Amino acid sequence: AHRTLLLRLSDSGEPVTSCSYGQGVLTLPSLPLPQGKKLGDMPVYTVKLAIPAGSPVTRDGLIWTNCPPDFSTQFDREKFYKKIIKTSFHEDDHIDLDIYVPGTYCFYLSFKNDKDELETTRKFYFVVLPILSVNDKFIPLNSIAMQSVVSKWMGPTIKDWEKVFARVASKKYNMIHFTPLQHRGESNSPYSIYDQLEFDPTVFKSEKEVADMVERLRTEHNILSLTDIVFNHTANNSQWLLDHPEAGYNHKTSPHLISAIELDKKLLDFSEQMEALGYPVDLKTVDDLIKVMDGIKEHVIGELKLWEFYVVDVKQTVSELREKWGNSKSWSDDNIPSKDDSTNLAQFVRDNATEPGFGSLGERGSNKINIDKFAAILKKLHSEDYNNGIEELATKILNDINLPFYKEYDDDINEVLEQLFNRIKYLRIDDHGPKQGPITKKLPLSEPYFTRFKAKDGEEYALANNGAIWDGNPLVDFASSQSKAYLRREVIVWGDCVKLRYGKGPSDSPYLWERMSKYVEMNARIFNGFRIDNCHSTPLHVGQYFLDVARRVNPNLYVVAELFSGSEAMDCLFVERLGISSLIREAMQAWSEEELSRLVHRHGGRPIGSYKFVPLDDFPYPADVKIDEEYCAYNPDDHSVKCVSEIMIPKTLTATPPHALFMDCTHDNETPNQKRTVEDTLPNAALVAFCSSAIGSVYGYDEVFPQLLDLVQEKRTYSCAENTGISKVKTLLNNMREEIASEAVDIEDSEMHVHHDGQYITFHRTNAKNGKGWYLVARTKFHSSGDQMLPRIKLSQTKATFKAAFSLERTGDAPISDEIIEGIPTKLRELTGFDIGFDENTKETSILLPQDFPQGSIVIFETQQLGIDDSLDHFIRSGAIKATEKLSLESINYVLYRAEQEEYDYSEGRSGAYDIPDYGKPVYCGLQGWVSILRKIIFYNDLAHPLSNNLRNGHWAVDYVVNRLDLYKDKEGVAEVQEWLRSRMERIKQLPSYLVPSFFALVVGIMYGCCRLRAMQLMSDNVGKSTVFVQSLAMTSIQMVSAMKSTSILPDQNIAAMAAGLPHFSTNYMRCWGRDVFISLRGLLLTTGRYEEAKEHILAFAKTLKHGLIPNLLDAGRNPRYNARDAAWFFVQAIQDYVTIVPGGVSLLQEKVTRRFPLDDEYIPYDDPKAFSYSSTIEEIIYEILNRHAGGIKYREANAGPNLDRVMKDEGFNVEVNVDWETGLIHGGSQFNCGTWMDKMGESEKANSVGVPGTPRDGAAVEINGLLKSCLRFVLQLSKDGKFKYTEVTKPDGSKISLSSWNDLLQENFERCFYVPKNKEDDNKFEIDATIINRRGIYKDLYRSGKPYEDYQFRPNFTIAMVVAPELFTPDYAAGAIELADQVLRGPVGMRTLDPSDYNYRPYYNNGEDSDDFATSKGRNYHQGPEWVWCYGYFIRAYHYFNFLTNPKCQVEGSAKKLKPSSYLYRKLYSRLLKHREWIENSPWAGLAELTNKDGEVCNDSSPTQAWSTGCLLDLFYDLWISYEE
Amino acid sequence: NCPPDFSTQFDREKFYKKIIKTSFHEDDHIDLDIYVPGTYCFYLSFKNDKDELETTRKFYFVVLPIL
Ligand SMILES: OC[C@H]1O[C@H](O[C@H]2[C@H](O)[C@@H](O)[C@@H](O[C@H]3[C@H](O)[C@@H](O)[C@@H](O[C@H]4[C@H](O)[C@@H](O)[C@@H](O[C@H]5[C@H](O)[C@@H](O)[C@@H](O)O[C@@H]5CO)O[C@@H]4CO)O[C@@H]3CO)O[C@@H]2CO)[C@H](O)[C@@H](O)[C@@H]1O
Ligand SMILES: OC[C@H]1O[C@H](O[C@H]2[C@H](O)[C@@H](O)[C@@H](O)O[C@@H]2CO)[C@H](O)[C@@H](O)[C@@H]1O
Repeated sequence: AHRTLLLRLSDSGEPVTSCSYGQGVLTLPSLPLPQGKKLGDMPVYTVKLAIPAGSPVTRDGLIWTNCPPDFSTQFDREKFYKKIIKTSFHEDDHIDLDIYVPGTYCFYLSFKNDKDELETTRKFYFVVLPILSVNDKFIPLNSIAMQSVVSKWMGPTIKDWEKVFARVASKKYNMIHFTPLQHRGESNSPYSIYDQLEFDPTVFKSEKEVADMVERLRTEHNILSLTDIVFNHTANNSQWLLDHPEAGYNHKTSPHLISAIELDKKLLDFSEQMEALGYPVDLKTVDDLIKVMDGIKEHVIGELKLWEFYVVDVKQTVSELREKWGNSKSWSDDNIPSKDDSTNLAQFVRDNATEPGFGSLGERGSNKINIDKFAAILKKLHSEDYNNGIEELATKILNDINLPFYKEYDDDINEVLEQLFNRIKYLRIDDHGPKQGPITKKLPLSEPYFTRFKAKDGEEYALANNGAIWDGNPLVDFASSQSKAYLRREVIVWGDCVKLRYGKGPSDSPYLWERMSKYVEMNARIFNGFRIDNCHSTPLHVGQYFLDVARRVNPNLYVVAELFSGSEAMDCLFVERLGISSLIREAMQAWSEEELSRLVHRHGGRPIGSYKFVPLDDFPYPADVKIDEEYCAYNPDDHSVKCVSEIMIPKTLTATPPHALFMDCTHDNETPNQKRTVEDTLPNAALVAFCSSAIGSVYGYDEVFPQLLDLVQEKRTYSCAENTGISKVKTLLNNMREEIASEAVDIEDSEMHVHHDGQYITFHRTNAKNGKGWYLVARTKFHSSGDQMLPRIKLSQTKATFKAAFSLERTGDAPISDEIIEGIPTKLRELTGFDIGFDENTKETSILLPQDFPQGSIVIFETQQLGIDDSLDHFIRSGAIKATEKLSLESINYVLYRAEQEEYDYSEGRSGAYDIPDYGKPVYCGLQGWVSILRKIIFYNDLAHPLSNNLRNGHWAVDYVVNRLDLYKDKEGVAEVQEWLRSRMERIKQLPSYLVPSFFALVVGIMYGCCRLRAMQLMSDNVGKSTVFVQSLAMTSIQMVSAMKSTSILPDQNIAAMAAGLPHFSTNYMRCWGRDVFISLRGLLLTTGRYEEAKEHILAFAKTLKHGLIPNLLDAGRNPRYNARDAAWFFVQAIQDYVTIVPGGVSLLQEKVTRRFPLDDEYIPYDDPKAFSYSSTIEEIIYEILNRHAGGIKYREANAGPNLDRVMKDEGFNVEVNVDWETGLIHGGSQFNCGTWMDKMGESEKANSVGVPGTPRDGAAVEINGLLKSCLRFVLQLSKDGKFKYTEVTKPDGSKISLSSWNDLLQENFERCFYVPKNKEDDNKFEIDATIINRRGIYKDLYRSGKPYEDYQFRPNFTIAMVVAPELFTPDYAAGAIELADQVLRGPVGMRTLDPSDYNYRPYYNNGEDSDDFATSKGRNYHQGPEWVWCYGYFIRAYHYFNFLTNPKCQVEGSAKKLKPSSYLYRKLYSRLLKHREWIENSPWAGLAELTNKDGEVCNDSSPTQAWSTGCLLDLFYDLWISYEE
Repeated sequence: NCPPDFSTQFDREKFYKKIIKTSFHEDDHIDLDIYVPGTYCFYLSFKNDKDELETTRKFYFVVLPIL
C-alpha cells in the first residue's frame, strides 16, 4: 500500500531532525511484509528525499546512493548510482529511494561549488531492520527474548542439547544465542576457535547436522537462533596458522613488536630458570615483592642492551664517519643552527640527516642517522679535516639527539615493571583473585604476550594474542604501530587466542579475508543472526565487509553487538555503517539502586503524556496532494506506515536511538548471588522485562546458579532440574510481552514512568494508543538493608487490577556436585494483601503494599487510563478536512490569525488572546498563535513549559480555542470548523489531565495543517506548489485581508480590507493605507490568485479620488486625508498589474463606481446627496489623475487645523504638484509636508521638531516619476489595442500635449536629470553641481528638492523606477548603480533608507525618546538609516533584471532559444533571501517585519508583520515564474 | 521561427515547439506551414547520450516573394 517515509534535507544536504530523540540513527521501523508478499515482490520501504528549492546543492546536483535499483541487483558498498536533482527556484524536488532488502544504505550529494568546482557532502547512512519470523508469525524486534547458552555445558549429544531447548521453551523465550559451536582450541575456551569452518566434532559432523538442529528449534519450539562470530582472534594452535602465518601480526608484518617479542621470550626464559636463584619464587611478603622486582631490574632489563631500539648507536656512528670521510662532503644554506643553541642543532640533524623511520620502533638498530648528510654538515659547521674536534663534536650532537629518546626509555621501563608488580600482586597475593600457584610451564609469572611456533616455510614465527587495555580508546589497535601497549606490558592478554591481522583490505592478508568470508557465510546459511563480542575493537571496514557478505546470504540477518566505544556518537556511527540492529545493555552493571533505575529509565520509553509530532508551519502543503478524506485508506493486512493525519504527508524519517537488547545477566558478569544476593534475581529481571526493548538472560540466571561459570576450565553440565527459581515468572513476563507486541509500534506509541525510593523501583509501562498499561513494584535486594516501607501509590484517572505477585526466598546453599551445575534451592511464594482503592469521585486509584513484602519481591498490576479506548486516535485524526471544506481565504484569517486588537474589534474589547500564566499571550488569537509556540515545545517534548503546565492544570485553553469562533461563527465554513474543534476538544477533556497537553497540540496541529492546505488549494498554482518559504510568504495575505467592525474599505459596508500591518495598523483609521495597499496588491492578491479581492480594493479606493490623488489614509469613505503624492501612482500601477495578470483584466477599466466626491476638488460630507451623485469609470479615473497632474493641481487640505494634524504647520497643509514640461517630471511638495512613503513628522518639543518633517521629499521623486512613465506606456498600448479612449492632456495655461509626447519627454529627460555620472568628465550633461555630491554612479533620489544635499543621497527609492520603468535606464548605468546599492544600502533583511556614509545617518529608530537630538527624539530617524523590508523587494527585483541584461555570466541557453538566467545568478538571488527565510521561520508572527535597526538589529517599535514587506518578495518569485517556468 | 498562422507576425528569435513521434520502425513527418515569404530556419533539440541537452545547427530555407 503506502510504505513511504519522508527524509527532508537541509540546504547543505544533511538530514533534518523532525524531533529531538537524542543521539541516534536513521532507522526504519521493523514491520512485516504485506499479506502474502516475499522479498522482491515490492519495495520494503521508499525513502522520499526532499531537497530545498534553490539550495546550493541543487546547482548541477546529483544524489548518489548504494541502494540497488531493483531486487535483481546485488548490494555493493562502493557502487553508487546517479540520481538527477530537478533544480527549481520555486518547487522542491522529491527523489524516491526504493529499498527491496534490509541492510545498510548511505547517500551523499555532489554539486557545483561556488568556485565552479566539484564538492561532495558527507555520507549519510540509514538502516533497514531485518524481518524476523519464526514459522509465519511476525516477531517485533522489541519483543525478543534471548536465552544465551554455552555449548560445552549442554551435554555431549544433540538430543541432550534438545533437553535444554525444551526447558527454555517453557520459559517462553523466542530466541537462543549460541556461544560459537565450532571446534575449540587448546584451552577449550568457546572463543578460542581451532578451525572456523568446522563445527564441534564431538556433537556435529556436518553443516547439515547443525542446520537441521536449528531448523528443528524453529518448527518445534518456535525459537530463532544466532551465534557469536569472532573476528578479532583465533586459537593459538590452528594448523592454518602454521600454513599461513601472515594472518597475524608477526616480525615481518608488524616489525614494531620485535622489541616486545624479545622481552616476552626474555621472561618465559627467566621464569623457567627463576627458581635457581629465586629468592621469592612464590611468597606473599612485602620483602618478597621487591626482590622479584630487583630480579626483573637486573636479570632481564640489564641484559637487554640498554635498548638501542630508541638510542642512536653513538660510537658506531663515529666509526661510520671516518670510514668514508671524503665522499659527499658539502652543505649550503645557512639554516644550520649555531653550536651555541645545542637543542636546535641537535634536532636539525633529526629533520634533515636521518634514515627512514627515525623515532619509530622496528629492528634493534632501527633509528639511524644518514651519514653522508651528517658529515656534509660537520664539514660546513666546523672543519673539513676529521681530527679537528669532530670526534668530540659528532658525539656531543648524537648524545643530545638521544636525550629525548633516553627520557622516552625511562618513562617506558617504569611502566613496564610498575605494570608487572601491580599485576603479579593481584594475581598472586590474593586481593580479590586467589591464584598463588607455583610457577609452572602452564602458569609462569609471565603471561605469554606472544604465541611462539614453528611453521612450514622454515622460519620460526612469533604471533601475539589480543586482549584489552584497561583504559584507552578501543578504536586504537593495540597491535598496530600506533600503540606501545605490548612493549610497556599494558595488555591483559588471552593466551587461548591469537592475533588476526586484517589490513586495509584483502590485499594485506589474502587468505584471512577468504577464510573469514567462508566462515561468515557458513553460519549465515543456518542461523538467523550474529553476535559480536567487543565490536568496538573490530575495525569498521573489517566489520562492514563481512556483515555485508552475511546479509547477501541471509537478507534478514539480526545483528547484536556489545558496543562500548568512546561515546554515544561513535556508538551510533558503528550502528549506522555496520547495520547493527541491537546493542547489548547489561543490568548487572548497576552498582546501586539508583543506577539501576537510571539504566531502566534509559531503555523504558518516553515520558507519559509525550507530545506527538505533527506537520506545522514548517512543511510544504501542495494543493495537489492525495488525502485520506476520513483517515480510512488503511488496511491492517497491508502493514503500511501511517501518515500523521488526513493529509498524506508521509511519516518523517528521523534519527532514533539504536535499539537495545537489555540483558539482566550476560555470560561474562557475576551472578546476583555474587554481586548482590540471590533474591534480587526476581526484581531485577522484572524491571528489565518491563522495558520497551528486547530482553535477554544467560542460562543459570533464572536457575539461580551460585557463581559465574568459568568459560575456560569448567566441564560440568547444566542441570535438568525443571522449573527452578524464576522459570515460572519468566514464563509470565515473556507471555505478557507477546500480548503487548501485537499493537505497540513506534517510539511515540509506548510511554513510561520510573520511580526510585530507597530499595523500591517503580515501573509504569503505558501504551499511548489505547491507554492499557502495566505497573511494577519491585523491591530490590542489593544488600540486606533492613525493613523499608513504601508510601501510598497514587494513580490519577486510572483503574488498577491485580495481575500477579511473587517473592523469592533462599532455602540454604547450593549443592556441590562435580558433574552437574546445580542452582540454589529457592522458594517462589505468591503474595497477597495488595489493597487497590478507587475513588469514584476523583477517579484516583490508590495502592497500598502489604507489610509482608520482603526484599526480592515484585507485584504486577494491570492498569487502564480512563477516557481512552482504541478508537480515540481515529476520532482525532479524521473529519478535519471535511470540516474545512467550506472555508474561504477570508474565513481562514479568523481561524488561524487575528491579533488581539483585531479580536477586540469583534468582541468590543471583552475577549482578546488567552494569557498563558508565567509566559504571556500567543501572538495570534487563532491556531497560528498556538502553532508558533507549540512547534518548539513538540520538538523538545518540553512538558515543563508554562503552556504544558496550564494545559494539564485545567481545560481553559481547550475551551478557549472553541469559544473564540463564536465571534466569527456566521462566516463561511467557520461553523463546521468550530464543530470539529468542539467535538474533539470535548472528547479530550474526558482524558487524564497529564495527557491533555499532547492531545491539545495534536488537535490544534491537525486543524492548522488542514486550514493551511485549504489555503494553498484556493490559491494559484505558483504558490500552491512551491517551497515552505513561498507558501509562508503567501499566508501573509490571509493575515492582512480581513473583515472588521470599526473600519473597512467601503463607507457603507464592512467587507475585507487589507491591513497595513499587525498589530499597530489593523483597527479604525490606522488599518487601510492607499499607498501600502497597492504596493502589496500584486504580491498578496495577484501572485496568490485573489483576483476578485484585488478588484474590490481598486474599486473602493477609486471612489475616494480627489485632487487627482489617492488618499494616504482611507477611512472607508469618510474624512480620507489626502496627504499623499505617492499613493495615486502606486494605485495606477496596481491597475496595470491587475490588467496585465488577471485574465480579461481590461474589464476593470469599464467598471462603474459611485464616486463619493465631486469632480471639482471641493468638500462634500459623508451624508450628502452629492456624495453618490455621478458614476466614474476606471478609464475616467486614470485619465482624471493624468490630466489633473498635467493641468496643475491646487489645493489646501480640507478641515486643516489641530483637528487634522496635531503637529503639521499651517503652511504644511497647502502642498502642491506640477509637471515641468521640459523634462516631463512631476514635482511637488514642501519642506513642511511629508507626502511620500517616508512619512515622518517631527513631534519632539524638547528637540524642537514639532511639525518639521524628518524626510521631506519635495520635488521630483524617482518613485513618482518612474510610475508615471509606466502608466503612460500602459495607456498608450491600451489605446493601441482599443481599450483606452483619451489621448490628449492639457497643461495649466491651456495648451495640449499628446500622451505619447509626455512618454517621450520622460524617455529623453529622466535619466538626464537623475543619473550622476561616475566620471567627472561627463558631469556637464547630467544636471549635477559637483560641490554637493556624495558618490558617483548613482541615480539621484530627488530632483529640485528644497535641501540640495538630499537630492544626492543614496536611497533605495530609485529601484521602484527601475522595476516599473526599465526603459528609462541605460543598462550599464543601472547595473553599476544597483551594484552600489547592494554593497552599501542592502541590509540583511531590510533596505537601508540612507547611505551610512552620510552625516544625517542615524540607523536606530526608537519612537519614544525624549532627548534634544533632532533625529533620535520621537523617532525622526524613521527613514534615515533604518532598514525597511519592502524596499528589499523592489531592490532584488531590479537586481535580478539588470544583472540579467548586463553580466554575461548571468545568462544560459534555454529551451526554444529564450535567454534564461544562469545558476550563477540564481545562486546570488537565493543567498540574498536566506535571512528572510530565517526570519519568517523563527518569528512568532508568521511573516516579515516592517522595520529593522542597523545590521539586522530587531526594532521593538517595528510592526512584526507588514503587508508590503512580504508582498514585494512575492513579486520577485512571480517575476521568475511567469517569465522562465514554462 | 515559422509563425503558427497568418495572424501571428514573424519573429527571428521566437521559435515554436514541435513534438517528434519516436519509433524504431516508422519515420515521423512534421509539417511546417508557411503563410508569408521570408527567411525561416529550424534546429533540433534532443537528449544526448550523456543524458544532457544538445542542439543542432540552424538550417535556413527561403520562400521567394510573389511578384
Ligand atoms: O481620527 C482623527 C485623527 O486626527 C489625528 O490624526 C493625525 C495625527 O495627529 C498626526 O500626527 C498624523 O499622524 C501621522 C504622522 O504625522 C506621520 O508622521 C506618520 O507617523 C508614523 C510614526 O511617526 C511612527 O512612529 C509610526 O507610528 C507607529 C509606531 O512606530 C509603532 O511602534 C506603534 O506605536 O504604532 C504607531 C502607529 O499607531 O508609524 C507612523 C505611520 O507611518 O503617520 C501618522 C499617521 O498618518 O496625521 C494623522 C492624520 O489623521 C489625531 O492625532 C488622531 O488621534 C485622530 O484619531
Ligand atoms: O558635502 C556635504 C554633504 O555630503 C557629505 O558627504 C561627504 C562629502 O560629499 C565629501 O565631499 C566629504 O565632505 O565627505 C563627506 C562625508 O564626511 C555629508 O555626508 C552629507 O551629509 C552632506 O550633506
